[PDB]
Amino acid sequence: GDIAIYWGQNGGEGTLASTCDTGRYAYVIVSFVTTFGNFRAPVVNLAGHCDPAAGTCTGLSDEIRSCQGKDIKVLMSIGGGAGDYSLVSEADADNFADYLWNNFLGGQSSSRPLGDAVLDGIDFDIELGTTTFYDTLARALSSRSTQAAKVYLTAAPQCPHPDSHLDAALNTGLFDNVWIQFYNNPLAQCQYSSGNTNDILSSWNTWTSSTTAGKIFLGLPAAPEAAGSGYIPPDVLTGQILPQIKTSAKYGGVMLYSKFYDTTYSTTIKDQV
Ligand SMILES: [Cl-]
Ligand SMILES: [Cl-]
Ligand SMILES: [Mg+2]
Ligand SMILES: [Mg+2]
Ligand SMILES: [Mg+2]
Ligand SMILES: [Mg+2]
Ligand SMILES: [Mg+2]
Repeated sequence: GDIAIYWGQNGGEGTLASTCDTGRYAYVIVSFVTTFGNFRAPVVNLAGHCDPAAGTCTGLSDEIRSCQGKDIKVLMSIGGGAGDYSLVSEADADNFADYLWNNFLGGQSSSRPLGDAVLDGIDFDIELGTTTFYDTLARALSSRSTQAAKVYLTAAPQCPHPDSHLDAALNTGLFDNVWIQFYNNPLAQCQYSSGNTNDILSSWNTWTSSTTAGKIFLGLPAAPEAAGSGYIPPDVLTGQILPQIKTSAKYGGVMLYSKFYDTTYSTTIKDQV
């Protein structure tokens, strides 16, 4: 299996190039386009790494390419838990799809936030706001795919199933990878807690058997401080959870939030994923 990791929200986490150079990750998820909708100019935030609006992130394209030359997929994530977004109409979804196509993917723009590199796809991390028109958005982005240049689509729903914000989008059948967040939902009977692997194992079965995507990933916090709840000590993960979930036909690997908190976690579990 593969490890996917979020990057971009903590300037202390190392450069994107360094993250890829570790050799531990097959996907790096750049985060986030934090605000969007109602035809307004989106805001891109990468903490202290660089300032997209200032034009100082254009140097990131050499880092994106360094990742890609190592067969690592680099995705741009929309949303996140701290942002402010919603789509107001199908036309609004078309507007935002065009923005993403032209500014991050194989389209063209004179103000690409991260430079001339072509991101491998878009990660839907829709955690708040209204639930409407994300199916519209997914379909619009997928239609920009070419046989020469694939637009990957990935999604990060919360573990309660179905996910309120992403179910309609996921039901389009257009998503390649889904990394479910088995964290921050402590009362929902779907994530790990001390002495309880029953809920997460049951939720994993529900997700794998009810989703159209071809690859499903177990999304976890990389350290106790990376989330409010749900962190799994690595020996519990590798001893009690990975061997069972890896029997699923659609097991893709593990997703981690986030690079800042992953000083030892992926290193410890690498050969069991
Ligand atoms: Cl505006
Ligand atoms: Cl909850
Ligand atoms: Mg800067
Ligand atoms: Mg359903
Ligand atoms: Mg939440
Ligand atoms: Mg028991
Ligand atoms: Mg299964």
